[PDB]
Amino acid sequence: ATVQQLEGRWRLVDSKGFDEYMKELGVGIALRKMGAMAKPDCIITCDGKNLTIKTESTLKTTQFSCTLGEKFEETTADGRKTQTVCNFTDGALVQHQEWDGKESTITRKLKDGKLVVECVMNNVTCTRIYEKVE
Ligand SMILES: O=C(O)c1c(N2CCCCC2)nc2ccc(Cl)cc2c1-c1ccccc1
Ligand SMILES: O=C(O)c1c(N2CCCCC2)nc2ccc(Cl)cc2c1-c1ccccc1
Repeated sequence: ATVQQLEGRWRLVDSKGFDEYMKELGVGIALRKMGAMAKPDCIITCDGKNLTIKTESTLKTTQFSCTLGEKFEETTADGRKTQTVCNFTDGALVQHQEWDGKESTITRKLKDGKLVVECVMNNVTCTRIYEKVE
């Protein structure tokens, strides 16, 4: 497994736990209603240790870029400014966000040709499945 195997455009086809995860994050209702109903594409690109992840939908588009293994300031969809690190480890992209004494982990992996995105904060979990599209 390589980080390059995660590259491309992926379309959300299933989500579980996402509203609960946003509630744990303390996201307000206007942002939570957008996320319950947006069906974004995720575009992952990686040039060596450079990674970009863009999330696109008519409702909301976000994008960050980083160097694998380096701490950086990520502005999240809900407007947090986190210290984030992304690494490709044990066949998954692992993203750890820290802010205000809090932490959340986001993983992205290839399973059965699908992109499986999992999030957690304080044992509140979500799983989002995306299918590879042109
Ligand atoms: O899908 C997301 O990127 C994603 C997200 N992710 C889920 C994927 C894993 C990392 C956290 N976390 C969020 C937290 C708060 C809010 Cl308001 C939106 C998101 C979105 C998001 C959803 C729809 C359109 C654009 C962005
Ligand atoms: O109708 C809503 O539930 C509702 C809503 N409010 C907030 C609370 C009470 C009722 C309406 N607030 C929102 C805020 C942001 C966005 Cl993107 C959508 C909504 C919708 C909504 C609109 C269309 C389809 C489904 C839901």
